[PDB]
Amino acid sequence: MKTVKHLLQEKGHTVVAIGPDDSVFNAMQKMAADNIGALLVMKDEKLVGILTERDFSRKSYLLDKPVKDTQVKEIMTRQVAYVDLNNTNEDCMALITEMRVRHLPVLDDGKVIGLLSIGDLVKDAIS
Amino acid sequence: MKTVKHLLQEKGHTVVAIGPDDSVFNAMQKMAADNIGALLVMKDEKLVGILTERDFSRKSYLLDKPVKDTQVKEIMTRQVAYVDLNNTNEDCMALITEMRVRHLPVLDDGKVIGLLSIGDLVKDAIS
Ligand SMILES: NC(=O)c1ccc[n+]([C@@H]2O[C@H](COP(=O)([O-])OP(=O)(O)OC[C@H]3O[C@@H](n4cnc5c(N)ncnc54)[C@H](O)[C@@H]3O)[C@@H](O)[C@H]2O)c1
Ligand SMILES: NC(=O)c1ccc[n+]([C@@H]2O[C@H](COP(=O)([O-])OP(=O)(O)OC[C@H]3O[C@@H](n4cnc5c(N)ncnc54)[C@H](O)[C@@H]3O)[C@@H](O)[C@H]2O)c1
Ligand SMILES: [Br-]
Ligand SMILES: [Br-]
Ligand SMILES: [Br-]
Ligand SMILES: [Br-]
Ligand SMILES: [Br-]
Ligand SMILES: [Br-]
Ligand SMILES: [Br-]
Ligand SMILES: [Br-]
Ligand SMILES: [Br-]
Ligand SMILES: [Br-]
Ligand SMILES: [Br-]
Ligand SMILES: [Br-]
Ligand SMILES: [Br-]
Ligand SMILES: [Br-]
Ligand SMILES: [Br-]
Ligand SMILES: [Br-]
Ligand SMILES: [Br-]
Ligand SMILES: [Br-]
Ligand SMILES: [Br-]
Ligand SMILES: [Br-]
Ligand SMILES: [Br-]
Repeated sequence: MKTVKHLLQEKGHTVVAIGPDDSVFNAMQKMAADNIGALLVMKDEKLVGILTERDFSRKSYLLDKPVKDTQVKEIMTRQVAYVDLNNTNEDCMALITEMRVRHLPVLDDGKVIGLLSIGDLVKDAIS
Repeated sequence: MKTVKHLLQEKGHTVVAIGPDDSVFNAMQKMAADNIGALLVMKDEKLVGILTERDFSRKSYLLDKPVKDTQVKEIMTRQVAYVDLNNTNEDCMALITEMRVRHLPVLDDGKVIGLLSIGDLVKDAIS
């Protein structure tokens, strides 16, 4: 049994973010640049959503508008499931599997301090 | 250690496919309807590619054409890692982690008989 604190230590404390009013083009370019599949959507230090590859895959082409003309807020997930430092690997795997989400932001006392994904949990398990 | 055959028994042998000449619009509608993130791209028995949410997210908007004018073959992954009934859950995962692919078609004697994803492996791990 491993804590989220320790899972984050293994993985790193990078938080890659974007603003809700930025373009989906810029968002998808940023995911490509970092080879990631999610962005924390931050406004005035508030986590207002998460933008994922699934959000893009499901929503973007259904808008009668190009990606440069769509804002992140239009397609982001607004209800964000997250974990805290005292949650465990068991908790993460259950949330990922049963909620069917690939990313779990990590929140500490009001601050987004990291992100864990399904790939992190797989990597930790096989290491 | 578990066999791929065992894993596929748990998962079931459903294969959701699309043809290479079909439109990306139709492909993404099909992923949405089935709540999946990949389609196997077949020409008769031949696995010619896999179209994934990541293909869509990385490639689609960069093309010099709209999605309804784009064919699956234009953005699908042609180089498709796969497992067979000689493989194990360990092989799966290692390959998922090392190659950064979330889906593995399962073949037996040269025929696509199913698909295993990162979510299937994680679900098996917490079973
Ligand atoms: N070889 C490795 O070290 C390793 C690590 C992670 C994932 N993977 C593989 O890559 C593929 C995709 O991974 P995934 O489904 O986990 O999703 P993903 O592509 O979003 O995750 C990749 C990595 O980026 C991190 N990440 C994603 N969004 C982030 C954000 N906004 N801020 C900070 N970090 C962020 C994750 O924590 C993970 O470490 C899978 O096939 C997986 O198995 C491999
Ligand atoms: N609770 C569950 O039974 C369960 C099972 C699998 C995945 N998940 C979760 O759902 C989310 C998405 O899953 P994922 O990242 O593994 O990718 P995914 O959405 O593509 O996979 C979802 C399911 O569909 C199947 N699938 C995908 N493409 C298929 C195809 N073309 N033909 C036949 N079957 C296909 C997979 O094998 C998997 O069982 C993740 O959060 C994951 O942890 C939950
Ligand atoms: Br770090
Ligand atoms: Br950032
Ligand atoms: Br903004
Ligand atoms: Br907002
Ligand atoms: Br996603
Ligand atoms: Br832009
Ligand atoms: Br939402
Ligand atoms: Br997701
Ligand atoms: Br077995
Ligand atoms: Br089908
Ligand atoms: Br076709
Ligand atoms: Br082809
Ligand atoms: Br056949
Ligand atoms: Br063949
Ligand atoms: Br994918
Ligand atoms: Br991919
Ligand atoms: Br053309
Ligand atoms: Br391309
Ligand atoms: Br390719
Ligand atoms: Br690795
Ligand atoms: Br075989």
